[PDB]
Amino acid sequence: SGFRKMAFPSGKVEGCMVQVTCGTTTLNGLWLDDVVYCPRHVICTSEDMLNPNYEDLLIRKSNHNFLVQAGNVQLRVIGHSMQNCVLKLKVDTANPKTPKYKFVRIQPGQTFSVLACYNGSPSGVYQCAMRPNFTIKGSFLNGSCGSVGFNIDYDCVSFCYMHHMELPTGVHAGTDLEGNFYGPFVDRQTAQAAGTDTTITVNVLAWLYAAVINGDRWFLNRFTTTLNDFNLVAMKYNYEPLTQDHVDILGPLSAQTGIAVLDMCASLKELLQNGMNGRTILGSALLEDEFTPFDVVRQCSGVT
Amino acid sequence: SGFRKMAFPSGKVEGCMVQVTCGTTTLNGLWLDDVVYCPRHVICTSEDMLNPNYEDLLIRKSNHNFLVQAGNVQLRVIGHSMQNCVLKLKVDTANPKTPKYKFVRIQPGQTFSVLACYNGSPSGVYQCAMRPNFTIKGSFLNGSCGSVGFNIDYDCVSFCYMHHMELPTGVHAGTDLEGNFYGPFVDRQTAQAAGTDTTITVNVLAWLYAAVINGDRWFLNRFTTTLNDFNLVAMKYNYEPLTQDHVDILGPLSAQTGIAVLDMCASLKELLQNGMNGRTILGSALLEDEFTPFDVVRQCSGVT
Ligand SMILES: O=C(Nc1nncn1C1CC1)[C@@H]1COc2ccc(Cl)cc21
Ligand SMILES: O=C(Nc1nncn1C1CC1)[C@@H]1COc2ccc(Cl)cc21
Repeated sequence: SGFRKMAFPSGKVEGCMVQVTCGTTTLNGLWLDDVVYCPRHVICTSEDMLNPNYEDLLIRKSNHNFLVQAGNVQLRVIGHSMQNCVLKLKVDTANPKTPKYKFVRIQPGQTFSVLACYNGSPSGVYQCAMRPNFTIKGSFLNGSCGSVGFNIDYDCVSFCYMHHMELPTGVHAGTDLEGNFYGPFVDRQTAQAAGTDTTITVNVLAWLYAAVINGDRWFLNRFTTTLNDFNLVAMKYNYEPLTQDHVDILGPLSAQTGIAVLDMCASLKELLQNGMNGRTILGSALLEDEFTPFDVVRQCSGVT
Repeated sequence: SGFRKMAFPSGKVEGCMVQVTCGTTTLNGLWLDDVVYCPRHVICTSEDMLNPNYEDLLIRKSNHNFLVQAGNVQLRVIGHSMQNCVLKLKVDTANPKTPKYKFVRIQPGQTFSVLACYNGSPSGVYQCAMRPNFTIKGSFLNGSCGSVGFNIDYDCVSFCYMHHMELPTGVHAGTDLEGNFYGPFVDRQTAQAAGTDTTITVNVLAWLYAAVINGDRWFLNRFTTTLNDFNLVAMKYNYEPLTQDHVDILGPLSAQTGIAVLDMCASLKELLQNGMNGRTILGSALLEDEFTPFDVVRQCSGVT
């Protein structure tokens, strides 16, 4: 037993990290097969970031201006192209360490592991959630751009995120592996506000089920509620409205614990209206929303 | 910016995980060079765990009774020995994926990454702290035994922990890589209580410095304190007494932020005596103690 904010083993993704330099700008690239994927702002100087014309900027760049280093060996660039906000640098060698992989665009509320990188080298790994306002609350310094978010299903790595920027607010914005930003953000040094961030209700519910499984039951009450009544409370507290789809996904956890989803919603409701009163749940003094019901089932069953 | 409970990249340790089976018991092993290290309780049946005589039990086992599988290939055992609570299975092949490594016994309050494993396969990675009472608050199911804790210094992996058991309390106990348990625990299915767990004061202080660096400054006050006055408060709140050694380690953070260590102690003091009043620090509603001052400096500078 025990419940932790666990990230996937990062080994398969370490093997794909490269360093991409263009001019005086260095960031991370993702090497899969004979292609290196990196944020297109690698072609800009901080001066260009005010309002870059990426099409015009890329036109003054040749395959030889993109320096791609895999550890200590240089990769030969034989093609370059821009797909949305990412650059695809065709190299002459397929990465020997390319795992089975998919490029997926995740939905808000879903979770993933980020392998933070600097100069193509990994520094750490942590578990994130794509916020409902399409930002992530990461840990990213200068040069962390190009670091990827991913999930793993036995041997296949589903790359879902590539890091691009930190908003003036301190939250992080980025793209899927086709270069489409999650949210309204554009890769420009301009003030961009993220929308109202809501709490991922289904994830909090899943984490409440994980708490019951792990012995923390103090918050369980003698009450129940309806989806409509719960959603009136969730609205007031800027929680995502719970749907029958969310209840359906909570099914395995409801079955494992023997606690009906609406019963757990009534515990959540009392916790929202009354607070924790100085108590903790799974070592936390606030309601955790970065575990999906799939993460809870997975961690509580030891899927490798 | 942004502050996360970050684990080290787990790739170098994934390459060392093997599955060790003895009789009907399966757990994880750590393959470095021509040696596989695993908990000695792999030789026991749950019946034997009541009061095992490991010396007597091991004597009925031959090199051929220890099944060591690395992924899908079988390792040939040519020697077996017991060092304290670990078994060292000499195999005929040196692990091709052995990284530069050290076996280190960490001090309470220090942090490390755990690569949770089942049947020799990795399921996840998370950052832990060795508690002052020598337990860890992990996430470990049946078969997770043999999973290791470690730190990384550029290319060298310092293995510091091997998982052995879950105490009746739900907290975790284990050994260093020489088989010596951290704490008073013995590898036996007997009621073993961990001592009073205290809060790692120097780590909370370091995390308060990380909060200031990342923009969360609400908790900073117009007050100061002395080491003696602070320690009277820390005692009442079951915090570890702060020494001049702890203040010395906090030096880089004090210098980076411009906030004297004793000034930060006075903010901690007011937070202990008054609470957070519904506010958060680095997205947390409680005082975090699982980041050492080295982790804060490291994450805030992007060491790879
Ligand atoms: O934010 C950026 N890098 C970044 N991402 N996480 C952390 N950081 C560094 C702390 C700043 C760069 C700098 O200014 C811009 C503007 C637009 C783009 Cl597309 C990218 C950047
Ligand atoms: O606790 C143990 N495994 C374990 N460690 N983390 C999680 N778990 C499983 C949930 C139980 C085994 C079972 O009983 C004992 C008694 C003594 C030893 Cl040395 C080892 C064990």
